[PDB]
Amino acid sequence: AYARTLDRAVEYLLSCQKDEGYWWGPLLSNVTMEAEYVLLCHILDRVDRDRMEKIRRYLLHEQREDGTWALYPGGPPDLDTTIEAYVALKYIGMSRDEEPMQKALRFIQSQGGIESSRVFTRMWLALVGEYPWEKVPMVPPEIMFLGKRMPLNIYEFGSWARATVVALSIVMSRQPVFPLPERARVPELYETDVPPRRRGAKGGGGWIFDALDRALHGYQKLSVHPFRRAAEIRALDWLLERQAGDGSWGGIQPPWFYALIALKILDMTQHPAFIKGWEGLELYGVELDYGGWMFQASISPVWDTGLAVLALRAAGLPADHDRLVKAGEWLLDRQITVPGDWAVKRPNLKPGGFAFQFDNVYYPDVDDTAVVVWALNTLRLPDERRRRDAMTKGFRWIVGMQSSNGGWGAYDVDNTSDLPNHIPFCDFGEVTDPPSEDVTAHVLECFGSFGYDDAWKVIRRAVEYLKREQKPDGSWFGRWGVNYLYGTGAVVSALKAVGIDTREPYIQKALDWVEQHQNPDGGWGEDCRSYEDPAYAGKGASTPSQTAWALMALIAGGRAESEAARRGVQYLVETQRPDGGWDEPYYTGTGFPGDFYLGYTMYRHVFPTLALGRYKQAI
Amino acid sequence: AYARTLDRAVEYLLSCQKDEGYWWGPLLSNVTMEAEYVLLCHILDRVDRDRMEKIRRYLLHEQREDGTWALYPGGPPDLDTTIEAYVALKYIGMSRDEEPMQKALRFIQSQGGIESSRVFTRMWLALVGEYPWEKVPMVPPEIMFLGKRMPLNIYEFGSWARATVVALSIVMSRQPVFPLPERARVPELYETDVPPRRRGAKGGGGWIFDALDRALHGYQKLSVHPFRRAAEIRALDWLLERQAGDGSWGGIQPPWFYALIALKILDMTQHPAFIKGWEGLELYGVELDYGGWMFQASISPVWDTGLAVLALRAAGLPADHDRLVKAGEWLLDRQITVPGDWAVKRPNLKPGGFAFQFDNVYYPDVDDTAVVVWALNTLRLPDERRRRDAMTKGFRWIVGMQSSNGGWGAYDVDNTSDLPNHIPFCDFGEVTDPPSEDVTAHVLECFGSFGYDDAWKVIRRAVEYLKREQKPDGSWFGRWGVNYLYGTGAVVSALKAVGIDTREPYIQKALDWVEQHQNPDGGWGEDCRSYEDPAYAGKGASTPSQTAWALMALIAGGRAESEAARRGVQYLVETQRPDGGWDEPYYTGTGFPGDFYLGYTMYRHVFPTLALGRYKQAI
Ligand SMILES: C=CCN(C[C@H]1C[C@@H]1COc1ccc(C(=O)c2ccc(Br)cc2)cc1)C1CC1
Ligand SMILES: C=CCN(C[C@H]1C[C@@H]1COc1ccc(C(=O)c2ccc(Br)cc2)cc1)C1CC1
Ligand SMILES: CCCCCCCCOCCOCCOCCOCCO
Ligand SMILES: CCCCCCCCOCCOCCOCCOCCO
Repeated sequence: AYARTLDRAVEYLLSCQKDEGYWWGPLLSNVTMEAEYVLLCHILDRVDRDRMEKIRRYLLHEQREDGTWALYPGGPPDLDTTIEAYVALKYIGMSRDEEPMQKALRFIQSQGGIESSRVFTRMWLALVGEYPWEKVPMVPPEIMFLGKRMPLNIYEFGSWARATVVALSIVMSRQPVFPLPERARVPELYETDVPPRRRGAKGGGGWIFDALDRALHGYQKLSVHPFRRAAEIRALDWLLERQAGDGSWGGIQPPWFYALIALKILDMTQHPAFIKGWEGLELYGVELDYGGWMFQASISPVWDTGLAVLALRAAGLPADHDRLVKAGEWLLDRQITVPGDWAVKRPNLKPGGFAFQFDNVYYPDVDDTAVVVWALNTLRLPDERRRRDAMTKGFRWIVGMQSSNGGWGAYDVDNTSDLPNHIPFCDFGEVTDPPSEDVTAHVLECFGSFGYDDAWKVIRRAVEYLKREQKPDGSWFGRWGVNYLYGTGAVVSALKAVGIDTREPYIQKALDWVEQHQNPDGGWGEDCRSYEDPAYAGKGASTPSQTAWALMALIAGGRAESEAARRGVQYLVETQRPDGGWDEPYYTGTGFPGDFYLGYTMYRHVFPTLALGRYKQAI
Repeated sequence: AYARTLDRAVEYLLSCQKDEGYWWGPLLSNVTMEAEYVLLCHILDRVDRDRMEKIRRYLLHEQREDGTWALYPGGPPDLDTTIEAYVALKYIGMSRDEEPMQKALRFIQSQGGIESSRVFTRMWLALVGEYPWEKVPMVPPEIMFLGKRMPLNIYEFGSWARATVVALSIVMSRQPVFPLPERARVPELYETDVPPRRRGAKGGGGWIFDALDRALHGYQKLSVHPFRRAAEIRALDWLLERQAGDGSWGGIQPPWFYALIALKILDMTQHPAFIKGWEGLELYGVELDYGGWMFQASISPVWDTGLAVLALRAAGLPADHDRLVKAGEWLLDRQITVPGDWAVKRPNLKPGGFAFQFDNVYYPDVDDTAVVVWALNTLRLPDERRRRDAMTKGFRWIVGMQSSNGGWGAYDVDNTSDLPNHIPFCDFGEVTDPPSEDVTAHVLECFGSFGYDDAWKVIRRAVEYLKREQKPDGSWFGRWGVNYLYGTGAVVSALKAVGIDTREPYIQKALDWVEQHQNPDGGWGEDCRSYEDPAYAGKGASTPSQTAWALMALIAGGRAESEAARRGVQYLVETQRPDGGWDEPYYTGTGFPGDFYLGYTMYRHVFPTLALGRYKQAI
């Protein structure tokens, strides 16, 4: 039955593999990436008419009937995302009259206008002079002076926020303005009667910070700020030191863009770092067949390769398959062997983790490291020495990264300060990197592949963490994947792997929860709205990936020979395309709960294959 | 008569011009460049068999009958240069037996062996483990803490020395050792009875520094050096900030190589600065027609283009010659507009100088700036706006650079501290950048082209400087060119240009001195020995360049219609080749008096053309 499904899925995956031996699906987000790029180009005075065109096609193509843009496909209109697209288009050439611009304008106005947008949006506009800098939360270069153990020092922030802060402190220090031509001025963004509904700091704003901001904005106005020249250089140097190999910073869009703007402010356009930073951009861009062009928020080569391998193995291919070896070798060359920012909390920990993108040595993450090390543990490579060695280095690094509560974060250890969540500036997504259930799960499943069971203290401290986090309905939150189906699947699968008993109550309470959300069509689906409204937990159109996740939770919990189980397998079998792949018009990936969503192009092919491979194992 | 000579010279130069519109002759030095490169490759574990080959042919080809190598062609054997070439060859494959190895070895031993070599040589060997680090003058990272105005702070050193110091402080801080394979160990460098004759600090060693060093080497042996981590990062950052656009550092061999070694020490081989730094090297290499390969100590594109233009103009071509325009435009795009290290002494001075090499924004020099601004002042470019503007910016930058004594230095203002000349480490070439007669001359000649005569206070302060520097026999030292003929020619030519009276006594006392050295063959020549032994001042085989220099001094001083004058013109007319150029088997360029000499490939063609162009003007 499914065998033909599985067989076609395999050969399909194998066809996507690149020559070098890795997999790499494009990462999907939203138009703010491309829109901000257009503005970045204006700032850097490097506008390519041809590119602007491909960018306009993409922007329009993404706009919906109502004239808005959302974070995820089929999501509510987003003000920020729409404002930035509006300005972007207007700059490229669209007149405020044209149908598309008209519809957008309405929605923006009906929302309170520009005054209701997140800090970033108002800041970008501030950069081109369409909004007063005085009204933008201030972040001073001086933050660079705070010591390792002090409130708000830059190591209290999550890796992704950190670099962005450092880069912006230089920008906000000089508060530069790169004027748009009259043709693109967007005053109309203010023309609204609706009361401005401003978003506040992620965790509530204490009058202290509010005060501190006003203070900083006044200090900004002074004629002489002592030790600021130093403060700036401290930031610039912090940047120059960490620049990624591909010319980016952290391998993510934000800091990268701001870092380039910072170097531009400092007349360093003829510096190696800026040049490399600029041309490195092209690697993230993507030519769309319909004439458009998009920019990836980040890239997932290592991640894709890691899961690809685990899926093809669980699916059947030999641990020494010559095609899976191309991958295994490639992964060994990726391992990071130098201290990253994580070392600030673990100076005696030996390097050995892996990153998400291609070349990002200073920021490996526990998730990639766990999946990559685990994947390697399922292969038989020519040089058994390097495989044995690589796994051990990574394995040890993972252990040494375990946080206090017994779970694992992504990039740091105990990055749990609650302090930064109240600053005015921080009103978008996560700003700290605390332990999460999904990462912790992947780690346990990784250790489980080696054997290490509930006997080892590390495993127990973690399982304790998971048990305490389990939700009332027996489900588990999904931090980096949408959502409860993603988390529950991860945990149950992991717990099964570390020896724990699948018969326990909490495991059953979970398994039941999964069967209880199986859509009519046999599959499972969870809409990104489940982060905003609990009524959507486990609800949503069925997707290949999410179906596969709920399916793994069941297979793992013993209910592989169930109705719900066989039903779900049927779904994947029927919905499969002729080439062997699957389709998935919805996002199943999470960047920041309720704020930033991602589309993992490979998920739709890899997880169904993995789930089917594990089902075939159950018989 | 000469018209045919000049006509041929012109078409020849015009044929050497590159497409972009600039001239660029290879810069010649000595085998330490290539020899050190071989070792650099060993350190960085990046050895290319094919390249080592081309390097061996070059090394051998340069060795002389006696089996030694010199700084300049036809110079005495040099111990340092010979020791490094010896080790280099041995590493590439030569056995200590072979003829070349045998002769070299002897000369080395008859000199006291490895213990008589300069610091650098013993350091390089120290780097590969063929010499104890303990015996190498120590330079600590901590030097990074000294403030702007303090003894031995890094801004008291000359630009070329500064970067080298910073880079090495990181190296010497870790004192790394990259072992050579047994096959290449060079113990035989010690096997000598001759007493080791060690070279001391450029200006004499006070027992203080001698003690201080011993102190540092002791402090080096301790188990904990507080704030050293910080000292290092201060150096690393200092470097990262200043890296040149081509990936070099200063556009010179030394710091560039050491900076790469430093980054290697700090596990930063995957960092952008290193990559760019490594691949930028190829631009300086040169394929030799006989199968060899040499590395340029530095490159002179701007410099060559600058003189090339001035010569072709003084020769006759129109100020709007479409070919000289390609050059004029090219030169405008080179002007530096950002603060360099010079700004540390002139914060309110607006950028506008030019550099020697292609892309080196942080280190413009008064010499290039003067010759380039002057050369532009002799052209008629399409955009008379940018020409007018550029000249102004450069002009002003020159003025603001003028030192205290009224003369100009190369890279800095009043870089005259006598302190650094006594440190143990500093036993090779110049370490400070004080004002010099030749640069000062070129500056005055520049201003002169505009008009600014002896009326202007600036000019006078300088002329006073020159008058006070003139030597007893009426000659002027040659800092960046060999030698008294170089300086005297410069000065007298300049003085003539700033209105001064050529009839004055000191001018005549100079003019006579010139005539008094005209070799029998009608030309002039000065051997590089004139820096070591005063018996050679104005003495040496005749060369096209030096002949043209003495010839300019005469033409400038009114004695254009003289015997010596017409005699010299004859020389150039005859010695000229059929293609139009000239030959010059001798070095007429100076890096560091008595320590480092250079061969300016274009000098032989450009100066004779310029001299003949100015002679044609005298009639
Ligand atoms: C499934 C695997 C999970 N791994 C992949 C992770 C790397 C992907 C998240 O990547 C991004 C990309 C862009 C942003 C921002 O826009 C942003 C917006 C605002 C600020 Br302030 C900063 C950045 C954010 C994150 C991680 C656990 C290891
Ligand atoms: C005629 C024009 C005059 N200009 C040409 C200048 C650029 C040429 C000198 O360039 C070099 C090249 C190599 C070295 C060292 O090897 C060195 C050895 C030991 C140490 Br310590 C440091 C460097 C040094 C200098 C200057 C006045 C503007
Ligand atoms: C530059 C001094 C070399 C000593 C520093 C190496 C050890 C520092 O521990 C790591 C601290 O966390 C920051 C890491 O990001 C690395 C880039 O900085 C460059 C290498 O020092
Ligand atoms: C990064 C703070 C901005 C202050 C820089 C203004 C320039 C101050 O003059 C310092 C002169 O030293 C030469 C430095 O240029 C090299 C790169 O440093 C980066 C920005 O100047």
